[PDB]
Amino acid sequence: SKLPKPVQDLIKMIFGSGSGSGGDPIDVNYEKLKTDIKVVDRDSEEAEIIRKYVKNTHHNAYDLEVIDIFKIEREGECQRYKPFKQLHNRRLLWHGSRTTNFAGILSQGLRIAPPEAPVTGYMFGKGIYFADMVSKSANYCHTSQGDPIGLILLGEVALGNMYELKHASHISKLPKGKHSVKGLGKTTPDPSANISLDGVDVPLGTGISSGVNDTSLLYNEYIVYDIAQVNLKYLLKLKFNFK
Ligand SMILES: O=C(c1cc(Cc2n[nH]c(=O)c3ccccc23)ccc1F)N1CCN(C(=O)C2CC2)CC1
Repeated sequence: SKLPKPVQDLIKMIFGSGSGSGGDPIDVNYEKLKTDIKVVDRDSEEAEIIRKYVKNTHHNAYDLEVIDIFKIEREGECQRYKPFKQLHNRRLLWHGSRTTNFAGILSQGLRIAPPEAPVTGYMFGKGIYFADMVSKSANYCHTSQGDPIGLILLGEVALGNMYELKHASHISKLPKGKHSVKGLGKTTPDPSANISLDGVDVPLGTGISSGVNDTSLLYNEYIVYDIAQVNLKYLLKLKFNFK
């Protein structure tokens, strides 16, 4: 395998041996992801922006520490995103998931739960859910004290005109001219620190009080209902440091 070590370690992490796992070399599993993966240089400004994003948008439970930052390009996704690439309000947002899902997530992308599934466990319907604060997303890694390494995505999400809710709707259907849902949290990143890569907003202000009174959520949530509104950009490998 010519692939860089961090990339090889990641491949190992999300496929894992044992059973029908004594088999399949690194490069074959990599090609299986239908994804280009490059290591973001630790010294890059890209890396600095991302570490600031992690550091600032994070209390109690565990301590997050970045180990590796990967730039990812899933086959065909950028071309799929073109419909929404010139739609106002695009943000770089977090998506955590458990490691065992990342093989599927990288090869198939993030997907909309099938229409037949029941509506419980979908606070804002069957969509793709993001956060503007890593701590929120990082709980969905379900990482343990025993294996305290986790994977979180950063995706460019084309939110457009948001539909702003303080409570669960449980439906996947938006009013006319709304393209996404913003779950309104108590805490929000400080807008005076938000910067703009590309024309994509990176909300890396330190968490402050949002002023929103009557609400269930500690943190904002963002939900889109069309896979073409998501363009995955980075994958972070994170050390969780517990108590
Ligand atoms: O985004 C979600 C999702 C995530 C969650 C949990 C969650 N997980 N991760 C987060 O970063 C996050 C942030 C804010 C709010 C919720 C989350 C709940 C309901 C959901 F439908 N997906 C459902 C599971 N996904 C799939 O691709 C499966 C195949 C259908 C990815 C898309």
